[PDB]
Amino acid sequence: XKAKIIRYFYNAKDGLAQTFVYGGC
Amino acid sequence: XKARIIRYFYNAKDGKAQTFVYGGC
Ligand SMILES: *C(=O)CNC(=O)/C=N/OCC(=O)NCC(*)=O
Repeated sequence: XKAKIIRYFYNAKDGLAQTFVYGGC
Repeated sequence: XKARIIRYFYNAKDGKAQTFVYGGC
């Protein structure tokens, strides 16, 4: 692995989810 | 550096995902 770490705060509501990810495996 | 962040924005059909690209390093 995944050439992209993960950093979000979820947010379903119609299927939403602020996904602010940062580079990095 | 603290740049290069794949700032994503999982957005439901209500809109259309999103990503603010502006990494400098
Ligand atoms: C319209 O095209 C809706 N698009 C999406 O919902 C797509 N976003 O997916 C972003 C994703 O999978 N990011 C993975 C890394 O965190």
